[PDB]
Amino acid sequence: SLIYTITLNPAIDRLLFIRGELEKRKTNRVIKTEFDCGGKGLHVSGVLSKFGIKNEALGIAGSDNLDKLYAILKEKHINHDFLVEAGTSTRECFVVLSDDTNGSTMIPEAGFTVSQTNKDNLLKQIAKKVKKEDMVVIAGSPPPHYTLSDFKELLRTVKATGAFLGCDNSGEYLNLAVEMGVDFIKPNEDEVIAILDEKTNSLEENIRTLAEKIPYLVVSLGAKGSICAHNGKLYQVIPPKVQERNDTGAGDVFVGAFIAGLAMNMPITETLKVATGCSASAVMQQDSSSFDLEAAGKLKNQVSIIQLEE
Amino acid sequence: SLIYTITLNPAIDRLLFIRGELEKRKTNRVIKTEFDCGGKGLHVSGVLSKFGIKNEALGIAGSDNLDKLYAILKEKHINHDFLVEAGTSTRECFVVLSDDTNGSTMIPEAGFTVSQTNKDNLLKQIAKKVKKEDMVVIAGSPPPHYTLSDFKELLRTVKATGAFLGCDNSGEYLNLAVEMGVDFIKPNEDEVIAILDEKTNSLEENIRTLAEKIPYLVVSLGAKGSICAHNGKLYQVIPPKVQERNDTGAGDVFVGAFIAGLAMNMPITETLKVATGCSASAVMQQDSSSFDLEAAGKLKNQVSIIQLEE
Ligand SMILES: [K+]
Ligand SMILES: [K+]
Repeated sequence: SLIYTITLNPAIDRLLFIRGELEKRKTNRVIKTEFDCGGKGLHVSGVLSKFGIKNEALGIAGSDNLDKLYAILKEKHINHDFLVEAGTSTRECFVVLSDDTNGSTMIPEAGFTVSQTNKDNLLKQIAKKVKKEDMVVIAGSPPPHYTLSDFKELLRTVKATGAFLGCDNSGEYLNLAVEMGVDFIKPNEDEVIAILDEKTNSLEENIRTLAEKIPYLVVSLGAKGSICAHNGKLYQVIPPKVQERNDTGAGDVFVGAFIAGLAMNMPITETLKVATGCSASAVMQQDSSSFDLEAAGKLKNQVSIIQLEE
Repeated sequence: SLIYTITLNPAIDRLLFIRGELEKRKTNRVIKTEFDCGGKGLHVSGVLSKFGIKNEALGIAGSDNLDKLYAILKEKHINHDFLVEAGTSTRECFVVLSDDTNGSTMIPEAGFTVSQTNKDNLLKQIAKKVKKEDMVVIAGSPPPHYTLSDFKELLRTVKATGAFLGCDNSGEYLNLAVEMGVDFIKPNEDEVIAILDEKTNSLEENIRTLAEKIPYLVVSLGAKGSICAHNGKLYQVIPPKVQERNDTGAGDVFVGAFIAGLAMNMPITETLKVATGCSASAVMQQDSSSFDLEAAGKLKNQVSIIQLEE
């Protein structure tokens, strides 16, 4: 079986290293420039490849900087079968950070216009490639003019294959994934509340209710960890405390590692420890997408899981 | 006669338009991307061309994004005879601004390594092209590894032609231009004080002393205007008050317009009014390099000039 990621709006992440804080309305000299691939689906693929789990990245990239994107992907051991949009470039996201500080400032370009030809080609690729035994992870917002109905077509095309379908999305796109019955989502608490438009039940009751439509539900609670609902059970996941450097993109690492755990047929509790361990390792790294596999192994074994009753 | 500009470290300015303030440690979505040419010498050439004054831009650009740079230059009506560094790209400066706010945040890449071959080629171009009746304006810092001695060779090569030589530079590079006797510099007050390492005389006395080595000396006083020393006279230049949008690059506009005034054989006082008028117009524009020629004409005629006695 295989794992496919779908990155509707990939990016070349340009990391701009400066001295000290970013000062607005001032000149902030770049000490060094580094390049990474962006778009959540690509981060997920990078994580899976780090686990040695076979996967293929799908999405739509621009022809004009395609050589640059492919060289980065090769560097990150990401196998892909991207569709190419002629006469455009994959967007850049500018990531302003410092060796001297914590966190990063994200300045992303929006993305290009995907042709109906390529929208259709994506749907066809899914039909031709994806089997019932595979997993498909759609991660990241669509580019401008890739509409809600486009996204509906996409979800249903995956669903018709019988494959496991995970969605790491936000806003209206996340609302759709719930309505249409995907297998996995990773909303935060406010997203759970917004999806249900429910203001007076406990968060735990909201999660148990949302679990009636989502078989693998992980709710992020920021620093406090996660609550996962699976098979009528509810798990509180508490991460180890770590020296935090930058939590940007740690959510994508969690997704990659969680899917990895599932693909390795790990029990849900072990999968949650693996995902949380990798995510905690990522928070310790200054960049957006990376994590330390050996440190993640140790942090996995410092995660506590409590089953919540009733 | 001709005017040559020298941009040792040109840039493609990428203007990143966002909503509201730039928030560090947060995502700042780009609404639109615009492109401009950067490097002070190129700004100067753009201004001269806007005046209809024939000029040629010299410098060293990277081969890898040369088509992009040339298309921008064509768009800005900048004639050029750039040297090309193989296997590299002209640096980008990222300029974060908003329609909703004032000012801009500059995030410049440092520039590439110029080969000795191209350093030598620049010196040769100067020898072959530049005549006693021409003007040469060196504006902007050299790229990494273009040294103080490299810059000395550059200044002396220009001086040997007999041409008028203006330098818009900072730090050690500005110190050199004073020692070696250029015709024009535009230091700020602190730079004047640093050049002379003189802490106890009046600023006016510092300027009159520096004027013994610089025939066209303009000292910027920020919002208060300028003091210019020429031919044993001292002029206080007071700009009109304007609705300010972004003063970034207004100094380059002043230089272009000041040189323009000189090339049009305008009396010094008229030249100062023109330069200040154009600079005030530039402060009213949101971007880095532009100004309104018609508004600048009006603002020129609102500038007051007082001759300071003794
Ligand atoms: K990180
Ligand atoms: K401006």
